[PDB]
Amino acid sequence: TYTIQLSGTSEGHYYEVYHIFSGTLDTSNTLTNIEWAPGVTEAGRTHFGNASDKAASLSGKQNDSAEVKAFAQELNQYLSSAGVTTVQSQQGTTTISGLKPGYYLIKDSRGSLDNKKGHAYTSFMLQVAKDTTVAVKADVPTLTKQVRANGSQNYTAATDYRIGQNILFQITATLPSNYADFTRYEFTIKDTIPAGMTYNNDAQVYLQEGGTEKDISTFFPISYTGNVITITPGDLKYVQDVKVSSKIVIRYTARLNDDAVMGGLGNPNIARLTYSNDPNGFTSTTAETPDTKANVYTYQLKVNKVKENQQALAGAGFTLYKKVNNQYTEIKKFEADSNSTFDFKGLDSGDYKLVESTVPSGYNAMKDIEFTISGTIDSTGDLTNLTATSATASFETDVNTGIITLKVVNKQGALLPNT
Amino acid sequence: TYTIQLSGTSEGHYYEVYHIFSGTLDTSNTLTNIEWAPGVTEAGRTHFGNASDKAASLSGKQNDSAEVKAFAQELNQYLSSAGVTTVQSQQGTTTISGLKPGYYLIKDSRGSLDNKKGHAYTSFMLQVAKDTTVAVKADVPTLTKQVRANGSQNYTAATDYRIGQNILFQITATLPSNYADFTRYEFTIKDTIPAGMTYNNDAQVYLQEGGTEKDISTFFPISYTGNVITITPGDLKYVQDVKVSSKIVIRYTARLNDDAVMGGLGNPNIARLTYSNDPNGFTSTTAETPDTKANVYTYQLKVNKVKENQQALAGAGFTLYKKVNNQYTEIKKFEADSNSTFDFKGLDSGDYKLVESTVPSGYNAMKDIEFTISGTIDSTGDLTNLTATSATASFETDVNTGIITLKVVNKQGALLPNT
Ligand SMILES: [Cl-]
Ligand code: NA
Ligand code: NA
Ligand code: NA
Ligand code: NA
Ligand code: NA
Ligand code: NA
Repeated sequence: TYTIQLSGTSEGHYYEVYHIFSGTLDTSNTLTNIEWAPGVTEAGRTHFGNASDKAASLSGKQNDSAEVKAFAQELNQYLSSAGVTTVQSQQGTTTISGLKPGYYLIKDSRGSLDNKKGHAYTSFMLQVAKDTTVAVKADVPTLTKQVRANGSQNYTAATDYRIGQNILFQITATLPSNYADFTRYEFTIKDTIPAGMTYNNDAQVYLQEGGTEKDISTFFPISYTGNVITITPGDLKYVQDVKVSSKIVIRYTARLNDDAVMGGLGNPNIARLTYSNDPNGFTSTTAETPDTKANVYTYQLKVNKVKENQQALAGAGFTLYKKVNNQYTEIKKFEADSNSTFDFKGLDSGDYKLVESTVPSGYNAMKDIEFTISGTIDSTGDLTNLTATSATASFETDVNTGIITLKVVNKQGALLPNT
Repeated sequence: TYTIQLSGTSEGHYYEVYHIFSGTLDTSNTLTNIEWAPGVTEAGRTHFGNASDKAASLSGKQNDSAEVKAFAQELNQYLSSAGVTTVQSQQGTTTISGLKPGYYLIKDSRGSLDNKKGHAYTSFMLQVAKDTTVAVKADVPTLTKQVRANGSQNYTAATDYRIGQNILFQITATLPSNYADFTRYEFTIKDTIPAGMTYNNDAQVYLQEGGTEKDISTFFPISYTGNVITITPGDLKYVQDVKVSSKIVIRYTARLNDDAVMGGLGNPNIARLTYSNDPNGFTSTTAETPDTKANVYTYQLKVNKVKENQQALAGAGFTLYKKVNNQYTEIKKFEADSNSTFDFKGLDSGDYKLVESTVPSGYNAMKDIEFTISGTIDSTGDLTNLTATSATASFETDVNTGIITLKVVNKQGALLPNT
């Protein structure tokens, strides 16, 4: 008995091995005394005619020959569980022991990958039973979503922006190594925008070959409903320029809006790819890729205006400036009234100046506060830390609310005695 | 030498005591051998004539008579600091020592009260120097502002409401004990509405004579510009029904809006009254009362949807109900998509139910959470504490941000084996 090692497998699959021909494998390594084995039905035997004559017409044909592919495809409709072995797939290499000599058809068990994500059916594989290693004829496309980092031109899992700033997003689809074995290729990217973000209706689709992009947008009508971007050409084979080494790249912009989440779990957009997962014949099963997720955080500065007894002081106004290329630019002003709490929603990492642009009557002007907001965003895309620092002042921060608190204590002017 | 005690005083004043007549006070309470003292100028002495004969025309006249009033008024243009004693006012009773016998005019020092709030100039007082107590002829109006409490129907310095709920406010003006001593009485209430509150343009003005109210709105044209309600009749004497014992009452509603401050210093409104502060002749000076403040706080529930590894779970939706009349009523619903953070803005103290009205695919429904929000607002009107409790769940709260956090951990369903 013989042992096929099936390399490049993942967990998740039940691989079925059908005994097509029995025979004796001689000192020569040809197969002799060939008969139909229990893995083919009587109907199939009758259809294909004499077993040894069929083996003869296949003898010395190439491994990827049209003859072997037609046999494997045409066999499938005549298979029997009378001569089936079934194996559970290991991560890396799947070992199939105890094979009597002869010729086996290997396939994924039908339906065995429905509803499961990131998997694909193998092209039906005809293999002679030797102690051999062969690569499984199965691949899956992949989907990566990233956000262009704050002023870095670099794509990342997550970053921080300010509300109203346009943000560039990128989704990259790779194609499976057996792309050519499909006659039709269903391709649908759905990208869910969070309530905290507004899409700019500007998605474009690019074919990326080695280092060169080509706008293929005209093939992909794009719809936006329910905060869901759908991108699909119906059949990706409509795009004839597409090779197996091609990337499909989607780019669009979105911007944080007033409903943005502060700190915490941020404002995530989640994409998945629905793809043709069965290269065998006239089929229209699909799987989805596992989710791919990008994230944009934003923070809030809460300024509290009080006097030395810590109760509220009305009548202050504040202007906040951000350093944009060493040029403090005004981003938010509050005019003065009864309010003592100033909530600057939608700040990112950067250098800020707070100016008390209106002083309550009877009180000294606060000195300007130059401060720095630093969100820690790891490669996962978790906001793990939020800090605000100033030479001149002291902040509270809570990463989970995204709130930076500054309590501004107002000192009374002097009521000076007169000799 | 004699000591007048001047009762009903506050700190802040410099009372000037002008020696008008010198003479001898006998065992009997009569003044004899009357001469002009140094407190009167030679121009006055000429105008009023013989001192003893002027004293004689005033002899026996009533304490509140027209003749004494007119003398005190016409004296004022002829005063000299050659015969002036000046005394700083104590809280309650101001002692004025070392008075040589005779007749004194007592007044607030000219301009003495112009930068100070909550004070009023006394009627010129003519007084015979005895060892006696006389009440100062000065009072001030008061202005009190309060808010009708959450479902309590009585008024208080501060309470909590939900965003969009109409809130009843009340401003009460008392008039000074010497209201009738004014010929004209400027009366202007300014009420500053915070950014986070919206005025319903429904202020009405009521006269209160004990426990009976009368709509006097028609006399008070009201304006609202800059989030400031201005209520003024120009002259309160135009409202002839208004007596010294009357209360003027302003009532209006406002509601919290989307810009509401959460927890912390809350959403205060500040009112002050501008009033005629000098009963002495043809004058148009005013003082403002000290600021009076009411406050409405509101809170925010933040629900984080996660799975057992504490990473965000997309695709949940939540409905929040408040118990209004032993009747859970829907106040806010979020639909499902990529968001994992549910910010329920604008909640008050009360009984709530959080229902996971949409369950992420492959996770068990959260069981409903009945919970209680309780903001502690003390007699001052400080939000000192904020708590959320449930038999079924645990919350985080921060009184400063007004944020109540619930982390909802989703458990996966069972992927059941099939024989
Ligand atoms: Cl007073
Ligand atoms: Na496979
Ligand atoms: Na595929
Ligand atoms: Na006269
Ligand atoms: Na208010
Ligand atoms: Na108000
Ligand atoms: Na007054």
